[PDB]
Amino acid sequence: GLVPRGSHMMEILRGSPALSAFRINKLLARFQAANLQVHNIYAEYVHFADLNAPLNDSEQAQLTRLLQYGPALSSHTPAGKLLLVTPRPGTISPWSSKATDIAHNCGLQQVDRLERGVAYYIEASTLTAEQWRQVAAELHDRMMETVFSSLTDAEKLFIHHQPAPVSSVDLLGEGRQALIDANLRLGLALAEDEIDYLQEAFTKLGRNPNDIELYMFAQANSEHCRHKIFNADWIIDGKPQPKSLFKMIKNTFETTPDYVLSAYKDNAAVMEGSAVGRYFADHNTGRYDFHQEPAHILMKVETHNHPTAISPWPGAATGSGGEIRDEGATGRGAKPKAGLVGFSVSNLRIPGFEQPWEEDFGKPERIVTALDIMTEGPLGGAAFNNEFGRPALTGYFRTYEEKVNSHNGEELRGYHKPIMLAGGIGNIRADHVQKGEIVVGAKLIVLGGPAMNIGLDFASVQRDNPEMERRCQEVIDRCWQLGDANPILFIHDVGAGGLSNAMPELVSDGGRGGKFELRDILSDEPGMSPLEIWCNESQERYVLAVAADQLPLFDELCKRERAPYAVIGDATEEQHLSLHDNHFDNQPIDLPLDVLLGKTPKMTRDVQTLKAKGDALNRADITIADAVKRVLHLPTVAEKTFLVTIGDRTVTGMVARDQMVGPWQVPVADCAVTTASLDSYYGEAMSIGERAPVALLDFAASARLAVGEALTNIAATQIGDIKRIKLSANWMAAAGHPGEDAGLYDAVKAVGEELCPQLGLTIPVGKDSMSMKTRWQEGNEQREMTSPLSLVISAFARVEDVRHTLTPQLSTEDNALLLIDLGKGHNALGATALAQVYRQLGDKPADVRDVAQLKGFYDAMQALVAARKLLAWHDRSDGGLLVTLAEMAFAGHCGVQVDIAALGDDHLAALFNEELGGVIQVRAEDRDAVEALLAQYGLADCVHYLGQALAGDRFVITANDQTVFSESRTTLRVWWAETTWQMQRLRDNPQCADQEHEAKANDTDPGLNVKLSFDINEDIAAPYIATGARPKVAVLREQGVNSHVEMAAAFHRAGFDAIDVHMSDLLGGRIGLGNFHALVACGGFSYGDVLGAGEGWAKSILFNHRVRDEFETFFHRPQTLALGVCNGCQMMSNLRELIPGSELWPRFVRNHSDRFEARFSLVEVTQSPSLLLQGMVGSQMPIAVSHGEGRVEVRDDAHLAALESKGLVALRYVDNFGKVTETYPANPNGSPNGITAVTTENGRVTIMMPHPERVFRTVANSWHPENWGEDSPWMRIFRNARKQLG
Ligand SMILES: Nc1ncnc2c1ncn2[C@@H]1O[C@H](COP(=O)(O)OP(=O)(O)O)[C@@H](O)[C@H]1O
Ligand SMILES: [Mg+2]
Ligand SMILES: [Mg+2]
Ligand SMILES: [Mg+2]
Repeated sequence: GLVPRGSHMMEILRGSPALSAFRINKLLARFQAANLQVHNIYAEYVHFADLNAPLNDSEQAQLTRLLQYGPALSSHTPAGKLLLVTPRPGTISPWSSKATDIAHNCGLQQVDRLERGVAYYIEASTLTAEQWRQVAAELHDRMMETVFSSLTDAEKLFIHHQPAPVSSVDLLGEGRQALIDANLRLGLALAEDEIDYLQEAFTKLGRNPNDIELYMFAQANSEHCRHKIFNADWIIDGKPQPKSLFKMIKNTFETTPDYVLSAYKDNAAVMEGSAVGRYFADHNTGRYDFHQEPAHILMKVETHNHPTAISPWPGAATGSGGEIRDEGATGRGAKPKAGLVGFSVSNLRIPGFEQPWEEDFGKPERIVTALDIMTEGPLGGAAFNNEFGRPALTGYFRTYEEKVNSHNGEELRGYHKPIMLAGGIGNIRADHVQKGEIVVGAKLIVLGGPAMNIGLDFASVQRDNPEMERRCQEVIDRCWQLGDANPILFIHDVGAGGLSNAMPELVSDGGRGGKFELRDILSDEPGMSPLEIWCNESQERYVLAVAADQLPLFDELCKRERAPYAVIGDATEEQHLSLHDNHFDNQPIDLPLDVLLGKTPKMTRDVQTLKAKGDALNRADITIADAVKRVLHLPTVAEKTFLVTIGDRTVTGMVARDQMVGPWQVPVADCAVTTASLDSYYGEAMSIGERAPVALLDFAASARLAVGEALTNIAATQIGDIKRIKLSANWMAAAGHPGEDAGLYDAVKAVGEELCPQLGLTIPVGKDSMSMKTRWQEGNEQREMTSPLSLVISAFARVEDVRHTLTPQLSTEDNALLLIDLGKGHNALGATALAQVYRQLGDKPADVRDVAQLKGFYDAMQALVAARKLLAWHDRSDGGLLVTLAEMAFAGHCGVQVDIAALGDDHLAALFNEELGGVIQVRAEDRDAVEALLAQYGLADCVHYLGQALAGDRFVITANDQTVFSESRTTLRVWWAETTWQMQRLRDNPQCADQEHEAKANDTDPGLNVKLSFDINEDIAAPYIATGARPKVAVLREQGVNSHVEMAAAFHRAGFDAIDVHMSDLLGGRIGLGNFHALVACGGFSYGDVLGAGEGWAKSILFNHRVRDEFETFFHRPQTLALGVCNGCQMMSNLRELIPGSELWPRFVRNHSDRFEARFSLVEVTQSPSLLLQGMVGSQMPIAVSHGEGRVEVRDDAHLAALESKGLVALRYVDNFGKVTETYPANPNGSPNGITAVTTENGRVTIMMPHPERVFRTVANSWHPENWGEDSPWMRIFRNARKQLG
């Protein structure tokens, strides 16, 4: 391709088949059911290259080779109608940014931009023009993509547009009527008092406002930005209120300032951590050292509700992406550690799996369904968390949509506009918690990706480029790692409002002003107006202030990490903001700072209280037996595997407690626990409390239950003082809707003035979304879908001992199951899982019955966690005591024999109430002392003995001589799994979804088990470490690598001197491989896996003659070792032509499941010449798996038979039974003969997909036997490396 494109050339290069077997079969099945007779369909990826200069033969062959990737699926000769799906014109895709990155790092600077599209070849025959639009409609996303009829039509994606001029609003010429026209035209949605201020301010300044100044003002004075509702004065029932909603949340800090370092001063909150060894690479030596200093914990939770309703993937991705920015931009620089994902939607209504409570109430044409949000949403959120490298450790998922009789009578209550919750923790240094002072003349920089026209359904469609944020994070990292030499004076994140809010906020919080230059900002689309360059909500951008003489240091750091930066302005003494344009010689902005932060009348909400009545439960169709079946089928209660395994849970190697529990990997962990470092047992803990449907009956109860559930979910961890637990209050409501407003005040008062100050719980952070409703026309009537007052409390805490955390995993040993019913026998059935499941709302809901007992409960729980008196713990949340005992039996793979006689005469209420508390398991001999301890905290009238956990499959609930409920634990396990099975069927490979489900039906599954061939505690590297001689290992990384710090910590424990070797360090000629005898290619998402996972990394070595030679000399040397875990396994398997004895090596392509697999799979060490696996052969241990492209692919059977004969296989996936299996998920990728590790003939180079570096510590394993020391068996790989070098 060299078809006419201005001064540039557009090149058409073919690619591999885009869709695999089942995807094509699903498309054909989707066409049939729409009366579109399509015989066959074939999809093919096709690349488009915009070249600025010419391309020679060597360079042409190099471009063709970069674009050869993915699964080697059989290609078809194009036949039928061509339908090309490319992104919408004027839009650059995340693929395009990352693929072009590779071209530039491979020496092909002639390439301006690289875009991909999917060519569909439809053999349908005889379809009217209408039916063709229907076919095209099913092949693209109307919000992001467009359909073309020719491959040459893709020229529209690269059009050069002339920079648009600044428009002026003629206030001085047309009057106030010019601002009324601008408020309508530009879409500023300002109030009357706001337009009044804008009239006066510009009459004072005596000039016409530019469209840019007006748009900036709108973004700065929107309700969300200024937090109008939260700062507003209130009048409840004709009675004026003393405090505001924000001031009531601040009361929790005034009554409990304990352990808080920063609150309401940043875009996150900081609390006290522990003095642990912070591990990183020294700025001078390049060596990774342990820095013994206080590692303080930071936290923040965000929402991105409306964007998720329009486009799920971007809404969820940028939701976690903006939150990751809030964390990194805390103080003078911080580092994100772990994260939490949350969701609330309407009824799923899965085709062929409709539930008895689900009814179609319609939905706006403009928004997407609850099911589409649950397919594409979790994937987008996980895509960011996976590609950036932060583990998604805990969370919630709730479904609600019903014609309920609430506060405003009978109406539809649900979430058509969902709650997309994204949050997490991070670590920060003590001298970086506080924001530094901005000096006059401080250079104001924009760290991050080149802007595009994103924030202006269409304008609600976002963009996620997570590798860009990794690079940005690595710059923030090198900065706080410099100690007191940290260049960053002040750092703020970019988000709502774009640069128009971020910059005037950076200087304002510093007390300074600022002079900018529009042409110094990095732009990816030239045609933008000054309005668009400054007000666009483009992602992965940060704003920062750095001293003038610290600029050469910032440049050196950014270029080495490949993170784009641009100095756009200077900080000024005078409180004034100004933007300059060098292209037009004018000044787009010229305003005093107060003119922007300009106030008008403070909001006053004079509201009335409304209260629901709601009748008692109609128990006609309710039988305890059907109630159990119906409850376990409610998405809120049901297994959450489809939300857990799609997101990384093992990165940083600091993960102690992930969602998956026990040998059976059941996702029932109540909270998430991470270790503070890689050298301690101190840590962080995360939990979520939320009970939104209760706000339909009692507003104050739902709020209190959210604080209560967060506390009960956190209770199994060794925290100590309750004042150590810090809360985050995210409020979701529909402000204006009858009764919600007055009910928001009572809910904020209930937690802010009453419950939290009484327990000692601080709320140092929060956020608000105040328009949770959707309106549309159904027939001729208007329908509304209003959300309940949804409070999502996220509890954060410092851990004293990571090892002492309890899980729902029951022990079959002599035991006693004791229930702590904090509900005091109230047994409330209103607004429960049971009620919803039977299309009802109920009578009276659950609540914190006694404040002193909820505190007493926690203190008692802590007393038992420290004294090691508990065997297991699980709290009562959704679906009551039944679901708690069921989920405990699922995790323990055992039986339960309980008696609920002393729990009232109402058995349905005793089993299904969502009151606080739960079930603790103790040793039989310890029953008396534990009851006595629980009595010391005044909980004797709450503690009821239930029964015991028995070995078996029987789940029995009795009441004296009578049998209340008896069923097979496996039947309940499978029923509870049915929702995730169905979600994986429509999203992943149905073959894989079915195999995962059908393995749960086998009660004979022994779970993950261990077989060891060597001594796990024998440190064979000890005589070597004792000499003091520490050999150096090149811990290799490319832009987008995240699993390198723990890889360095693994070799360090073995006795190595781990050094940070970036690819830029080799390409820039700073570091050479000659001084090394050991190299390790690390894991991550280099280039966001674009152009094939690990292919861009390998080709930047291969095409660069100097670096290519540097690597070949390394592998060809007699005494060198090399490791390639994940990503780096994919990189090294693409470097075959450089490594000796790697002729028979396979490739690692997309998983058979077509999904990212974050598993804890069981492998076995097979006989291979591998020098890193010596002494380990025959062993069977669980390993950390986190990959989406790890399937071993051979060219034919000759390649596989030859690989097996040469004996190059090191690790194979085995099921829990012990045999080599190709069944999912025991084998997560679908690799032939279970391969995930191969080696060379000499055995010096070994590549593997699993992560031994993320699990080198026993506490870092999701499951491990209760006798294992500090080291896991995987610590031997690194020690074998030390003994081999001598
Ligand atoms: N959206 C999500 N993303 C990741 N994990 C989730 C999500 N939703 C739920 N989980 C996990 O599934 C498990 C059970 O969830 P759930 O029963 O709703 O929590 P709870 O224990 O408070 O009742 C937990 O381990 C939780 O962290
Ligand atoms: Mg919950
Ligand atoms: Mg729970
Ligand atoms: Mg639950």
